[PDB]
This record gives sequence, C-alpha cells and structure tokens, in this order.
Amino acid sequence: NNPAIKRIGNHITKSPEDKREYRGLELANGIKVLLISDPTTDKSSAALDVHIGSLSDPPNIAGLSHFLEHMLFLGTKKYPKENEYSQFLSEHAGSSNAFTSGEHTNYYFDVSHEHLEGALDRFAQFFLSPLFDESAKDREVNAVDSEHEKNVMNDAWRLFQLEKATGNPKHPFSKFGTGNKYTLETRPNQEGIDVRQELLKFHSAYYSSNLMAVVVLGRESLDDLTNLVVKLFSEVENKNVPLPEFPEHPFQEEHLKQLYKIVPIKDIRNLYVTFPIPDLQKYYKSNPGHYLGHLIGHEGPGSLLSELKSKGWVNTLVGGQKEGARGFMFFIINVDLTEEGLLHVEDIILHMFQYIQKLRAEGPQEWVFQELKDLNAVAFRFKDKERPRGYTSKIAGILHYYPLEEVLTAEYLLEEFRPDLIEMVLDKLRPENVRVAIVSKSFEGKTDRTEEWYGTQYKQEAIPDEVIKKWQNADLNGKFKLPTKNEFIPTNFEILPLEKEATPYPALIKDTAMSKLWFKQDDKFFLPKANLNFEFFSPFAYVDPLHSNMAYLYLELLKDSLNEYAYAAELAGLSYDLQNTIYGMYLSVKGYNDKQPILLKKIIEKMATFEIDEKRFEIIKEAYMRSLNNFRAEQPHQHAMYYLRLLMTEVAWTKDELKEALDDVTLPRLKAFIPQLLSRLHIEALLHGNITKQAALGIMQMVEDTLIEHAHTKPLLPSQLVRYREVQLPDRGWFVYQQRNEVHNNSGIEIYYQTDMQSTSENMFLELFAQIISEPAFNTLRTKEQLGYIVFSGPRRANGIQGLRFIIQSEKPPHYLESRVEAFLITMEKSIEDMTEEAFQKHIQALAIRRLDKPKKLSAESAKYWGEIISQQYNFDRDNTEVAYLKTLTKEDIIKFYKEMLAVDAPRRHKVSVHVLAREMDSNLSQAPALPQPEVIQNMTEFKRGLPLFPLVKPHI
Amino acid sequence: GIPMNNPAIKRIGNHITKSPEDKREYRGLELANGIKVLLISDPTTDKSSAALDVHIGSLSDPPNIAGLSHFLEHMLFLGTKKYPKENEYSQFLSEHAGSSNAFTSGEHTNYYFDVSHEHLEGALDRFAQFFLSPLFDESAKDREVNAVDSEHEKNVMNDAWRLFQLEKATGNPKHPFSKFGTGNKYTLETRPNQEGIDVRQELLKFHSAYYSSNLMAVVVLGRESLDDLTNLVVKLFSEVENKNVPLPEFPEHPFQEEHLKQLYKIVPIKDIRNLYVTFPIPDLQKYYKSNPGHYLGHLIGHEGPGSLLSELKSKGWVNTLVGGQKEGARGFMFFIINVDLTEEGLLHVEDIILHMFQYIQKLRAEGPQEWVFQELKDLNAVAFRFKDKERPRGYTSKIAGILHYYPLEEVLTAEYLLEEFRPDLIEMVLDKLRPENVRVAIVSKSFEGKTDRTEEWYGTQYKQEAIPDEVIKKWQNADLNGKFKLPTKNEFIPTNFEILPLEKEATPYPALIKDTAMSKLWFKQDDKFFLPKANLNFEFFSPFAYVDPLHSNMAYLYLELLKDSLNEYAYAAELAGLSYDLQNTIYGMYLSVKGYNDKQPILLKKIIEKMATFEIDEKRFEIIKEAYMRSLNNFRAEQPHQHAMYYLRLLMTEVAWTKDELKEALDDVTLPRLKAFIPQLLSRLHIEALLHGNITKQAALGIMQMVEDTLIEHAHTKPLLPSQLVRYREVQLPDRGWFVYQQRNEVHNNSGIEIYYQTDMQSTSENMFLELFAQIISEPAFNTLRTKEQLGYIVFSGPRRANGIQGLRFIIQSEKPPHYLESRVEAFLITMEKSIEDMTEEAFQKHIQALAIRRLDKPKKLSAESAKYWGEIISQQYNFDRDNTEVAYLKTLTKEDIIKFYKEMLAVDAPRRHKVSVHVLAREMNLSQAPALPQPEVIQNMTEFKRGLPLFPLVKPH
Ligand SMILES: O=C(C[C@@H](Cc1ccc2ccccc2c1)n1cc([C@@H]2COCCN2C(=O)c2ccc(F)c(F)c2)nn1)NO
Ligand SMILES: O=C(C[C@@H](Cc1ccc2ccccc2c1)n1cc([C@@H]2COCCN2C(=O)c2ccc(F)c(F)c2)nn1)NO
Ligand SMILES: [Zn+2]
Ligand SMILES: [Zn+2]
Repeated sequence: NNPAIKRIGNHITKSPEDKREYRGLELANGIKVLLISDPTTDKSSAALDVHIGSLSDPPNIAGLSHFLEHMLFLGTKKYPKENEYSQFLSEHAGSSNAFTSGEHTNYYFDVSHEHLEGALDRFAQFFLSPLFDESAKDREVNAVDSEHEKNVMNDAWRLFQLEKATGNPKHPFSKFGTGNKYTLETRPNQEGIDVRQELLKFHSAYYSSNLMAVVVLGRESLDDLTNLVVKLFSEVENKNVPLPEFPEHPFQEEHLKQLYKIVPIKDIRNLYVTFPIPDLQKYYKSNPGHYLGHLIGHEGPGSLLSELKSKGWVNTLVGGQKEGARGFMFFIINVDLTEEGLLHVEDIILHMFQYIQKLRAEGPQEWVFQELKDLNAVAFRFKDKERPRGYTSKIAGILHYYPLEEVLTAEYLLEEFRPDLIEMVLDKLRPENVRVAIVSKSFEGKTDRTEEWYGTQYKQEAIPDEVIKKWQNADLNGKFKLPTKNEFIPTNFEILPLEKEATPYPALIKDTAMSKLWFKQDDKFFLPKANLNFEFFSPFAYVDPLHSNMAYLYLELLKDSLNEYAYAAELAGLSYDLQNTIYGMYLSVKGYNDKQPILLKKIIEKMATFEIDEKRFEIIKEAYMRSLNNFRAEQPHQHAMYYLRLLMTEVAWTKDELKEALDDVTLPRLKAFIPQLLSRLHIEALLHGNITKQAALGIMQMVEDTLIEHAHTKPLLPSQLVRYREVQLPDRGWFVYQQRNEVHNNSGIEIYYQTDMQSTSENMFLELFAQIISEPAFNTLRTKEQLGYIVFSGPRRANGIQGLRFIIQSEKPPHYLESRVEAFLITMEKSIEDMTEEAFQKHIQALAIRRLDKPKKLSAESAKYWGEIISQQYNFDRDNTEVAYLKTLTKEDIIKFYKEMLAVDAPRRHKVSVHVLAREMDSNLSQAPALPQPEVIQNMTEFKRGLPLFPLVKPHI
Repeated sequence: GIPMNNPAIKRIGNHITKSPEDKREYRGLELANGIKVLLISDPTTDKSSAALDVHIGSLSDPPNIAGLSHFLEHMLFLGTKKYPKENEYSQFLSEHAGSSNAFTSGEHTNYYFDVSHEHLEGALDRFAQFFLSPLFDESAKDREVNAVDSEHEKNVMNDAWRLFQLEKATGNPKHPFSKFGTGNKYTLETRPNQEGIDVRQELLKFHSAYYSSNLMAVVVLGRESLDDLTNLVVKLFSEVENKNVPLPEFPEHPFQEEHLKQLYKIVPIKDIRNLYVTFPIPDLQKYYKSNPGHYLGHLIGHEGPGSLLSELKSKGWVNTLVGGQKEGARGFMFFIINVDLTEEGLLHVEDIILHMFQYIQKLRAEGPQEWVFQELKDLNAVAFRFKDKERPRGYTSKIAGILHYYPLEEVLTAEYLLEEFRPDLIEMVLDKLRPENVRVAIVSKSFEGKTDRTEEWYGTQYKQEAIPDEVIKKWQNADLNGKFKLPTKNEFIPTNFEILPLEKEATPYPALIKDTAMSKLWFKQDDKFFLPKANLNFEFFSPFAYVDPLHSNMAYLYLELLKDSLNEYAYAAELAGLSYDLQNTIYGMYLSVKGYNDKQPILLKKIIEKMATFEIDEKRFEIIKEAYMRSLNNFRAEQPHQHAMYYLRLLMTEVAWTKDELKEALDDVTLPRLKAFIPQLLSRLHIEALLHGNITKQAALGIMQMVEDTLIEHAHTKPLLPSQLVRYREVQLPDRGWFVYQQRNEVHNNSGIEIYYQTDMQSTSENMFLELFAQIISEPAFNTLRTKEQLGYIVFSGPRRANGIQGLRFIIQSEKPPHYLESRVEAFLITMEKSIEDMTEEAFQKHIQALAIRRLDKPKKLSAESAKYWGEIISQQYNFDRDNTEVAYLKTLTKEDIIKFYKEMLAVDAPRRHKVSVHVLAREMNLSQAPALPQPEVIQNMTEFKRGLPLFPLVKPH
C-alpha cells in the first residue's frame, strides 16, 4: 500500500482488561514499530531502542557508546540549541532519560499529550543529525566521570565489574562500560585519537535503522500515529548492520572451579555461586531457566533457603538465570551469610548441590510448570495499566526479540513443560562448572590482587579437587522437599458492583477512639484487587533510641517468622509490607481481593501473639548492627539529605544514638517491649479497591478484635496523637552544618530555603517557581558548569512546612557549590523578569498537566489518598482547587514571592545548608553574590532549642 | 550612782537570752503605759520591720455582732486622722519595698509590715496611727465588709474550716468558744441594719474599749542602734492610752460532761475519711518549762518502730496520725489524736480507738521517762543554738504575739528550752486521756443521707450520738498490747557540729565541679551562715516519668510507696533535724535532703538504696492507689481561682495530662505493671545536683558518686543522651490574639479568672520591663480592684514565668461573672496608663529603687540561698549573678521606656498583645470606663488549640 511500510502487524495480542489500542508494523528501513493509541492519556510518550551497547565499544575507548548516549541530548542539526530538547519537554510537562546496557541504548520521553509531534520531531533528530559539538563534548565528559565516581565506592558496581575481570580478558564481556574522564579524554588525547571523530564514526556505523525499534503512545488514532512515525523515522538510514553475537562464553574451563575472596566497602557477608550456561533466550516459550529458578530460589517449606536458614547460616537466597548476552547466560545462587555461614561456606554449597540432586532425582514436575503458567496467565489478564514513559521504553526494548503480534505477551506467557530443556540446564549445575565468590571484610590484608577500574581488593585460588569431589557425591537430604501446591492462588475474580452510595473520594466510614477508617470502592480500574493501608500509632515506637531499635527488630523478626507462610501468597499476587515509622507501625496489604482476609488475619494474629526465636533474634540484631554502621559508606548527597532531616525535625535519633542503644536490647527487654507497644494504639486505615463498605468495616473490625483479644489493646487519648513539628528558622538567618563522609571522595550539599507553612497560595508559589527554574537549574549547574552528575532542584515538604531545595554531589568544595547556586538564582531573577508572558503561561500549563495527570493503577490512586491521610490534611480534591488557584497566578506574583522569600536580599529568607566534605577534603562565569557570615551549627540539640517550632497544618475535614 | 529614769519607760529588761550564733542585738522594755516592747538591731538587714499584737481577738466579739474584731482588723488599714488617705499605709509600703499583713485569732489581733530599712520611721509612724486615730470611714466600712464576706465565702466549702467551726458549735453554746469569728456580710451589715446597730459606733466603741496599751506588745527590727530604736518607739507609742483592761480568761471548758462520750458523724465536701479523737485538758500554758503536753504528744504521735501509728498502719486501717496538745484559749486546751482512714479503717473505728487506749495504757504502765525528756531537751537545745535567721516580717510578728506569754528576757528561748522534768505533770495530763472524757468525730461521705443536723455558719451535715456505755467500758478495760513499745534512743541525733574551714579554692556562687553523661554536679561551700547544715538537691531526668498518663501515675505511686516504707526509718531523722523530700516531676524525680550535715550521708544512702531495690507491698500498693484516686477526684473541690491557674498551665505547656486523663489511666496500673515500670524508669537517667552548705568539695564529689554508684549497682543505670534532655516549651500566642477557655466549678459559688498577657522570652531587657511595670501597678491594682471596686477577696497581679517565657497576669476570685472582671481589669489598665504618664520622675525613680531593694534583698538562711541557685539550675539559665546584672539595667530605665513597653505589649490596642483568659464559672452561673474588647476566640479543645500555634524557643544558658 504505502512504500515506507514494509508490513503491518495484525492483532497485537493483549489483555482483555487492556483498553488501549495497538498496531504493529515494520518500516521499509527495518525499524520495528509498535503504536499505542490511548485517547485518555494525559501524557504521551515515545521510546527508541538501538540494539547496540557497551559490549560494542572500541577496545581503545572504554565507554564510547555510553558517552554517545549522553551527547545525543545536546543538540541536532535541525535543533541546535544545546538544551532545546530538555527545554521543550520541561515547558510541556515532559521528561526523558536513557540508559546504555551491553546490547542496548534506550531513549524515552513523555510529554503533554497535545505536544507529541513537537517532542517526537526533536527526539527523531537524535538518530538523524546530532551535532556532537566539540565544546559540549569536553563538558559532558565530566558528567560521565562524575557518574562513574559515584559508583566507584559502591559494592554492587565493584563486584559487577570484578566478575567481568575474572573471565577471559579477550572477551567483550570484560569491558569497562561506563567510561570515565581517563578513557574518554585523557588516554585518547595521549594516544592521538580524535574523540569527536569516534562518536560520529560509531554513530554512523551502528545507529542503523535495522537495529532500531520504536514505540509511540499518544491520544491520536492508530492511523495518525502511523503517519507521524513514517514522517519522522522512515528518513533514518539503514546500513544493514549485523546484530553482534557472543557465542563463546566468557568463562572457559580455566575460569571454572575457581574461588574468589573479596573485600567490599560496607561490612557485608555474601556468597555468590555462578554456573555458566548456554544462551537460553531462544527457548523463551518454555523458559527452562525460570522453572529451575522457581524451585532453587523457593523460600517456602522444604526449600533450600529454609534449611540454610534454620541451620543459622543464611538469611536470604536468590536463584535463577542471569542475563549475559546473545550467546551466553548464567545460573546463579546467591546467599548472604551469618557469622556462622561465613565459617561454613563449604557446607552451604554442599547443601546447594544436595537440592540440585533432588531436582535431578524427582525429574521435572509438570504440575509445577502448569502452576506457573496459570498464575502468569492470571497476572497478565489483570495487569495494572502502566505509565506511558516506562511502558514505551520497556516495549521498545523487547521488540527486537519477539514478533509484533506477541510483543505484549511474550514475557508473561509460557507454553509447554519441555522437560528436556530443564534436564539440559540442570545438567550444567554441577561442581565442575561452578565459580564461587565470598565477600567479607575478614579478607582484609589477605588479598593479593587489585581490579584495575574500581581498585577492588581480592584473591583468587582454585577450589581443591578434593572439595569438588565431595560436592559431586552430594547425597539426598531428607530436609529438602519440592514445594506444595500454592494454597493462595486466587479463584474469585468477581468485580463487586458499585454500591449505590459509593464515593468518588475516600469516605470516613468509622471514627472511634480506636479507629479512623477511610473507605473507597474502586470506580476506575475494575480489577479484582484491593489495597489495605493501616497506620498503627503508639508513642512507644519512637520514645527513645532503645525503643526505636526494638520496634524495628520486632517487625523484622515478625516478618522473618511469617516469610515461609507468606511467600506462597506473594507468588499468587498477594503481598504485604510491614514497616516501623516515627509514629508507630505501617502495614500494607495489596493484591487480589480474594484471599486477602486470610493473610491479613494471619499477620495481625502473629503480631499480637509473637514468640521470639532467640537464634533469629541474635542473627537479625547483628545484621541490624552492621546495617547501622554501613551508613558510613552511603553517598555524600545521601548523607546531606539525612543531616538536613535531623536538623529540621522536632525529634530524630541518629545512627550513632541507635547503634549505642542496640547493645542494650536484650531478648527479655524485647519480649517486654511488644505487649507494651501493643497495649495502647490508634489505628488509621485506608481500604481501597474491590470491596464493599460492609466488607471494609468487617476487615477493620477483625483487626481491632484480634488486637483486643490477644494483646488487650486500649485506645489512645486524642491528646497523645501528636505529630512532630519542623524548626522555625529566623528571618534572614543562614545556618551551615558540616560533616565528613569518610568513604567517598566527592562532597555533597543540600541547600534549603524554608518558606512557610503549606497552604494553597504558598504551595503554588513554590511549585510554580520550582517549575520555572527546574530545567534552567539542570542546564546551568550540570550541563554548563558541570558541577557534578547529581544535580537536583525541587520543593521540600516536611511536617507541614515546605521550601525550595538544591542537592548536588560534586568534587568541588561545598562552599563553592553555594556561590554557584546563589549566582544561578540571580540569573533566574533576570530570566523570570525578561520572561515573556507567553512563556510564563507555558510553565503554568506544564505544571497543571503534571498535577492533574490521572493515576493509572489502583496503587497510584491509593498512594495519593494515603499521602493526604498520613499527612493529616485530608484534602482529597487538592489537585482541582490547587490547579485552579495556579492558573490565576501572574508573573509579578512570582517575582514578588521570590524577592520576599528567596532572594539573597529577601526580608524573610530562611536558609540552612548541610555540607558533606569528601574523604580527602579541607575545612567567564556569572558573578556569585556576596554572602553573609553563616552561623555554624555545632550541636543539633542546641540548634533546635534556640529556635521556635512551627504549628501543624489544620485538617481539611 | 543610781540612774536618770526616763518616765516613758516603766523598766528596761536584762540581757535577752539569744542563740550564740544570733548576731542581732536585742533590748526588751515595758513602756509607762504597759506596752511590752522588744527592739531588734540588725545593721545588715535590707528590710526593717515592726509588728504590734493586741491581746484581744474574736472570742471578745460582741455577742450580737459576729466578726467585729476581724472587721476592725481590716478597717485599720483604711485611714487614720493623721494619714487620712484611705490607702496611704499600703501606698507608702509599696513605694518603699514594703508589705504588711494582719490576722485575727480568738485572743490576738496581730499587725505587721516589712519595708526598706531607710524608711522604717515613716512606715512606723503611719503604722502607729492604727492604734490612736482610725477613721472608720462610713463609705470604707460599707465597701470593706464585702472583702470580709468574700473571705468567708472562700472558706465555706473548705472541709477544714467547716470542721473548725463545727467543733465550736458542738460545745457549750453559751461559751465564747462557740462564736463565729470571721464574720460576713450578714453578721456585719445586713443583720445590724435589721437590728438598728450603727456599725461605725460599734467599731469605735470596741477599738476604744480594748485597744488599750496594757494589752499591747510591739517588736521593731531595724538597722538603727538599740538606743535609737528605743527613742523611736517611745516617741511613736507612748501616747497610746492605758484603759487598764483586764485580760480575758475562760476558765470553764467549752466541753462539759454532757459534751463528753459523744460521737459525731460528719459529711465532707471532698471524699475523705478522717477520725478525730479529742480529750479536754486544763490550760497547760503555764507549765512551759516542762511541756507535759508535748512529752505525751511526742510519744503518742510517734511514727517509728513500736509506735501506735505503726500498728494501725500494719492493720491497714490508717495511713497518717497526728497526736499532741491543741491550743484553746487562756483557761482550756485539748489533747487530740487524729488519723485518716482506709476503707477497712472506716469499718474498725472502734478497734482503732481501742488501740489508741492500749498505747495510752502502755504509757501509764511505764510512767514518765527522764531519758525521753532528756532527748526532747537536747534536740530543742541544738535546734535553738543553730536556728536559721528569720525573715524580719515573720520574726517581729511571732515575737510580738509571744511577748504576752513570757518574761522579756525569755521571749527568744521560752519556746525552745526545757528546764524542768515534771513527772507529776506528765501523769496529770495522762490521767485526762480516758474513755469517759473522750469525744469522737468521723468524717466520711458514707454518712451522706444519714444526718439530722446542720451547722449554721457553713452548712455542715452531721449526726450526733452518745457513745454506747458498753463501748466506753471496753475502752476503759484496754489491757496492754505487745505490739506497742516505747521508742528507743534516737541514733540520728547529730553530734559533729564542726564547721569545716573555708577551702582556698571556694567560690561565691555554685561551681560546676562535675560534668559527665550521668551527672552534672553544682557545688558551693557555705560562706555566709556557718551553721552545721547542708542542702543536697538532686533532679533525676527520665523521659519515662511523664511520657503518658499511665506512666505519670506510676512515677507518682512509686515515690509515694517508697516514702511510705522509709517512714518509720526516716522519722527519727526528722526529729533530729534531718529531713528529706521525694516527689515526681514532669521530667522525672526530685529529691532534697536538708538539715544537720552530720548524719546526712547515712540517710541519703538509705534513700538511694531503697529506690534501686524497692519491693512493693501489695497491701500498701492497693491502699495508696485508692488514696491517689480520691486525691485526683477531690480536685473538683479546689477554689475557682486555683482551677483558673490549673487550666492556664494546661493550655500553655507543650505536654500536660489532665486530672481526668490521669484518673482514667489509673485503673490500668496493676501491681505487676508498676513492678515493671520501676526498673524501666531507673534504667537511663541524668542527675543534676546542687550540694550547698557545710561540706567540702571532696565530700560533695563523694556524695554524688555514692548516688551514682548505688543506682549503677542495683538498677544498672546508664546515661541518657544529651538529645533526650528536652524541656517543654510554651505556646506562642499570635499578635493581637485573644483566646478564652471557659469551665465551671461545680462546688464553689464564686467564679475565678486568670488573665495572661504574654510578652516575650525572658531576657535582662524583658524581665525588667515586666517587673518594673508590675511594681508600678502592684499596689494600685489591689486598691482599685479590691479596696475600691471590691471585686473579691483574692485579687492578684504580677509576673508569670513558665518554660523560659513570661508575661503579666491578674487572678481574681469573685461572686461576679468573669466577663465583668475582664472589663474592670481592662478599665484598670487604662487608668494605669494615665497614672504612669502623670507620675513625676522622682516618683518613678522611687518605684525603681523599691524594686531594686526587693531584688537585692540578701537571703538570711542557707535554705533560701540554696533555693535561689536551684531555680537558676532547673530553669537551665544558670545565671547566678542575675540580681546584680538585672538591677544594674533596671536603674537605667526611663518612664518613656515603660510607656513604650506598655503601648507595644500590653495596652488594649497594642500590636503585640498576646492575651489568653481562663474563665471559671461559679456553681450556679460612677466607675471608670472599660474599653470595648475584640471578639475572643473560644478554645473548645486544648489539643487543637496547641496544635495550631507555634512553640517558643528555650532560653539560652549562661
Ligand atoms: O546517565 C544516564 C542517565 C542520564 C541521561 C541524560 C544524559 C545527559 C543529558 C543532557 C541533557 C539533558 C538530559 C540528559 C539526560 N541522566 C538522566 C538524568 C535525570 C533523571 O531522569 C530524567 C532526566 N534527569 C534530570 O536530572 C533532569 C531534570 C530536569 C531537567 F529539566 C532536565 F533537563 C534533566 N540525569 N542524567 N544514562 O546512561
Ligand atoms: O484577712 C486578713 C488579711 C488581710 C489583711 C488586710 C486587710 C485589709 C487591707 C486593706 C487595704 C490594704 C491591705 C489590707 C490588708 N489581707 C492581706 C492580703 C494580702 C496578703 O498580704 C499582703 C497584702 N495582701 C495583698 O494582696 C496586697 C498586695 C499588693 C498590695 F500592693 C497591697 F496593698 C496588698 N489581703 N488581705 N486578716 O484577717
Ligand atoms: Zn550516564
Ligand atoms: Zn480578714
């Protein structure tokens, strides 16, 4: 019909509950396309996936493909304004991102549904005519270097790269993929390579239309969308690039039966078991690797984890197939270690091979596979509706692996047991194909090797043949037994009819001294799911560091207890979250509205009648100790945000305070704590989903009755239900707090301009200003001045107060970062006042679109309401009224607000700054303003005592 | 050569015997007109003082005009012939750092003041005219009768006043003892109008009949020499006329035979259970050198091992006992044994009384004990040798009364020193304590409904019965009871009075000699008083003493139970001049130990050990918890203005549990729960202590460590983190805001009001603005709101301080409704604006000097110096030089400064006016111009009120 379209796909199989419309098609230049018509979406979205990545970097230029990824954002022949893409999105309620994996570079964006074409055009140019400006190239090499830096001291990256460096050095799998200033600038300048030539050369060589897939979602009809995609993308040139293949596995036989001992930054104890296996991607219909992962990584009774845990050796286990690349994959079993586990790695692994041996003895189990098939099938039928941005990027990635008519289902459905493949894979899980790595600080000083890129300290030795042989003779262990039929599988998918007095927003359907119960029957999504949210308030949860530690340990121990029972439910789409908070306990139950009452009652009963297992208590406590210490190894901007949260809140226990109180938690004391915690409570709950008002009251009643019967719960007094306030800073004050990060050699800074108490006017002043400065902020402080990879501006909301905040992680000292943010603000004063009235209104509309974007799945709407409820404001219609006020704000309103609240000279300026100094650190351009002397906070307690405390917000109703 | 006799002086006494530690100089003498005079010269005193006690009181009321003595007492303040401005006397004192008071007992009317030492004579001259030329202005008399009515109304629903007059009403109705002494509007106006009495003549008649110089004792204390004090007193008081009035006597007891062997059943206002046993006895006053009454009071009322109380408490029948002689009047006394009653006790009154008579029998069996007398003598002797130095106002008032009862040379010692062992007198008094002489009274709500009589002045509901002769006979036949042993030698009697020498490194103010996670020790070796005494103060912080109502209740009961079990052990120390206080706070616990330093470390160790290792007796636990339940409930019967202040503290503090919340929580306090709470509270602590007195730095550090070591060994205490040491903040009120909180008092038929004008955090600046303003208005506010408008008896102005914040407050209890009182206070503030503007610069500087004198009045005794520091310490301001600093700054203020302050913070149209009012309604609820007031925001809920406002900072330490 049309010459630009090679073929047009037929029905793209979808879920019957999926109301979006789909058309597949393949362009003449080979670009695989999927088109999603959703006339309701408030944001439209496109994504493109190029099937090339880090594995295809030049050997002399580590990280080229990643770098190119960054550079495409900085201008094209048709749109050469460096920040034109990001600025257009920001002015039209959009955003975008991209990532570079081993075989993919993936770019995506969303934007106000009324601006798809303008965004998509600019987006298309990335793949037609990028500038690769020399100036922009020399700047953005720093963002890559800063990105690598944040990862250098991160234990997950260090290991990630160290695996690669213990395989065959000649294999692309060993490449350093992120790149840094050395590999992208310094070594190429020393070696005479022109970097810009190489970006152009790579782009022209590999960004070919035959290796691309594109997904576009908008309100427009599938037809209009077909015309729009052909317009912009058939232009792409096809250079018929062959899809790279890695048939040879990176681990050959000299890399097997090897043992690696590794010393990470954090105090952690891990055991990693790896088996090389053939590439299983083709078998995807059956999925042998997933069947095996399901059993090995089972956490229920008779499981491998179960026994390793009751032997006191392991707490968590992960098992299944791990991606490698077209040509090779891995099977892994990864456990963390107790102190005992670390002494018993030989036996832990023996136990591993014992469970594999039982899976060999029983042979494949068709009922197991069939159970997975029918659950996945139900999962797919009732899948929540995705957000555009992630949906397009996801699908754009898999289009390369499946035909058009099955791209939506290929990754949820399964087709036949195919026990031959299961046996084939299982045959690779043998002692002679094993690689073993142990991570413990106990190897400190006992290593002899250094990994080039990250510096990781490790040792390599061969597994003694005697030990391989013992593992080969693994007997059957009577403690291991296959799973039982999942008893939590849901069976009643009936959607209850809307009650005649249903409400659009949650209604307060119960209000005793015990309970406040908020209820809404789902009237948007009509899936057989419910969300049950409970806030258990008790003053004894946070009264002091000792009690705060005991709340944590109680819930951790409780969940550890429930794990075996609740794993099945989690597999059958029924999950729960149990969390301690500064006001008490948070419990969430989400999933199929069928079996929920079984799980909920089991949890409340186990809470109220818990019996602590002393060995579990010792093991989890020790873990918690290490947890607290390991915060030292977090990142500087993390540390910064933490200190700021400590400074600005009435009450807050530090890690050191908690860590000192921990030694005083004893099993008796914990046992006494729990009934005391439970003795008096107030329960605030949101119940939202496929449930009637009667059902909601009965769930609430069951919770109350179980607590009253088993723990004798009495209500709290109204006067005891107090929330913490935020420190009220003085007009024209500027406080600075200084700490050192002893692990990372970058610094961090958070800067907080506290404005005033939340209210419709103050909320929208702040939100509008943040919107107007959002893109400029990123462009000026990252893109132009390249302060660091992490640069963030936005609102801060805490305890009913709010303000503006800047967060930055950099190698520059924080006081420099201060002047640069101050300089930026001034230049923003000029920019807002030079800003046209038409631009101003573009920003108003962008914010409105964001605020009024409607929630696409039950959980999202639920969390919107929970935010209103826990925050004690209860303004469920907030978006309408606040957007309405928004639309009436003038550019002068915003200028008055800035000069009153934010400007260096503002009369009501309220500035506090946290500075985190790097490890080795010390205690033209637009001109920075002159800054007052900061009052230096030496003691958080003294700081807080000398200031007032804000009020608390008044509820709405 | 014989002397040149001054004729105004009938005689000059010999050496007035005094404590060898007492540096004041004394002279006694009797005027020609028979006034007995003691002169006290004290060249260091910052305030001087005088008092006059007339030996006439309300037993001599005219029979048809109840309360005339008392009323006359009020009227003498309101103007004399030489000083006829109604409030000259009050005004003069106020402007010269002075105050005065007076009171009317059955046989005495006692008047006293205390002002700046430079203005003795001026004060004394205005004072003297009271006894020469009262005006008894007819308008004044019509107004002041309201004050007396409001005083009586204050007392009407008070169980102690009800009982006091009920006793008078159950004796011989024709005896003066049965008179009603307060008076009220009926007996002092209404009835005298119906009966055609001219009250102003009756006043003049009484004053002239009885204010005779021969019934008068005066005491004057001043910086002036003894000779100059003599000339002065002769000058001002010689002209008081001697009508040679005979001193009234009452030789017939008010309780005759038909008033004995009686039982009375009385209904209280509060929920209380008391037993009152009374025996009539002869007038023992004349035997003061042996004190047979107090010997028997000492034994019968003893609280140590083997005691009467001891057994009654083990039976679980009583919790407290009081026994000894009770004053009556010249010619009769009583001997009492009073106990409170448990629930069981109320059912075993007959056995309680039998046990009382068994102990009395043990005393008859053993007979008088010279060694006991010996103990009494020795303790009293030591007490007098090392008597603290008194505030002059109280001292002149006390001595002026007792000049009537003792030779001049003995006024100081008569009440302390024992000289004569009189076993005959002991046996005499003991023979009067017999069932055929006994009167028994029971006070319990359980008689509610079952009474048939009504006491006429208070309304008391009671029934009267004759004690069955079979009961009297069982008490007569009280055989001995082996649980009752006499006390043993008091091993807490101090013997080491040595005053350690003043260390080289010693400091004028307390020094921080220890600062650890556990403890912060303040110390000062005494450098002023040099008595063998010390004060040891400890604040224990725990977040678990006030975390919620339940825990608060448990902190209370813990310390109540603890004090209960230490009582027998600690009683001997109490008698030996060594006492302790233990009481829960909103931050944890407070412990004070005061007295002769000798044996303190023993008592303190016993207290701390018993805290850390406490074993709760289930039976004491039940009894004390029940009493505590009653105590909460009984709050409903406090005065209206007390409620107003209570509610204000509730409203203006961050955290604060109401009586109702405490009471609801009490039922979940179980013995096991309390046993759990104990160690939890003691597990983490911070101790801040002031140790001040006759102790060295080493001994002090040892004391502190001993308290730490004990808590550590037995309760495994660890330190709290600094971040946990949080104090509570005050609610910060909004500019131009005005909130009202309204409540009703369901017992009293008056209303109460507190009005709080918040100003700002305490600083030198703000403190002195408020204090000077409050000084300027102090006297005028009393004179306008009470003396002129007669809003009530209780009228108060002054600073309020709480949680580092401050402001101005008025408190009034009145029959009129709160909103009326608001307008009249507001009216008053306006008049004070004009008054300050019209005040001369000298009159202003005069108010400044008055406040200065008051702020720099140097403490006279160790306890008062200690208290001054302790306030600096628990307020965490640590500003030990505050008086010198703040007075310095005071002296530079100008009347413009104060008018600016008033217009900014206080005036009705002030931009930073922060007004909260508490209105307490009564059970049943021209003049200057009141401004019109904004509509007030009515607080309907304290939690929401507090949630919606900011909280102030805390004051910066020094
Ligand atoms: O490193 C990566 C991720 C890398 C990709 C990248 C690289 C270079 C860019 C240059 C200019 C604009 C966007 C560029 C984006 N990346 C994402 C972000 C975040 C997080 O997600 C959304 C964007 N974003 C922002 O911060 C942000 C916020 C507000 C703005 F107005 C704005 F323009 C950007 N930062 N860097 N892949 O390999
Ligand atoms: O009732 C009684 C006691 C009665 C004696 C009395 C009687 C009538 C008076 C008339 C005018 C002035 C003082 C009169 C005093 N009394 C004492 C007080 C309190 C507490 O002691 C100090 C005075 N005082 C004040 O409140 C007060 C406060 C500030 C002032 F500037 C001021 F002049 C007075 N109130 N009534 N005896 O039988
Ligand atoms: Zn990147
Ligand atoms: Zn009076």
